[PDB]
Amino acid sequence: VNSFSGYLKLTDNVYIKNADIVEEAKKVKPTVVVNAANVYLKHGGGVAGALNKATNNAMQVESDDYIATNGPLKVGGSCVLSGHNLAKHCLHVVGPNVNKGEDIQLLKSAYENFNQHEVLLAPLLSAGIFGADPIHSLRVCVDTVRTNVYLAVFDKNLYDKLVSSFL
Ligand SMILES: Cc1ccccc1C[C@H](CO)Nc1ncnc2[nH]ccc12
Repeated sequence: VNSFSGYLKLTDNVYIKNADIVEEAKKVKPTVVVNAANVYLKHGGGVAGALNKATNNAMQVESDDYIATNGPLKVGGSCVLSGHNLAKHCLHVVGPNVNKGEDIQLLKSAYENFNQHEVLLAPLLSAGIFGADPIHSLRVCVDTVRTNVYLAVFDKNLYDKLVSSFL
């Protein structure tokens, strides 16, 4: 039993809700919140910009030190950093950005990072400003993640379509 509330159950391990991931994180304080990161950990817009803003830019300061030490992530890769005031940890995961020409096949690799954590709050990877079809992102999620994932989806019109079209 966990404190996630109001989710629809898609599968044995995947749950989905129309919600602002920032507001959800502040309520649940999950062990792991997933960020929709880029390889530079430059948290400008979308989920990343919103999470970082909610940390008063502390996420960005920490991320800049991470990059200065380790260099960029890989597309499909991830790193674990602090969750600041939002969660214990933030798993920064880089899905492919279709608007940068990156290989959508990398989306499965991106979701595989979730399997290293027993429970996560997360957005749909590569959706939104990363340019991929969110229906496809949900499918890859369900077919790749085996741990317990609570998906937030901020956009209301997007949520209803994802539920109604789910196979
Ligand atoms: C995946 C992605 C990345 C970048 C931009 C937009 C999206 C699409 C999703 C679904 O709507 N966005 C969000 N999902 C949950 N919590 C959110 N909080 C603020 C935005 C937001």
